[PDB]
Amino acid sequence: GSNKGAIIGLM
Repeated sequence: GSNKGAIIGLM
């Protein structure tokens, strides 16, 4: 989806 797994870069 919204690259949530990447959102970690700025949760």
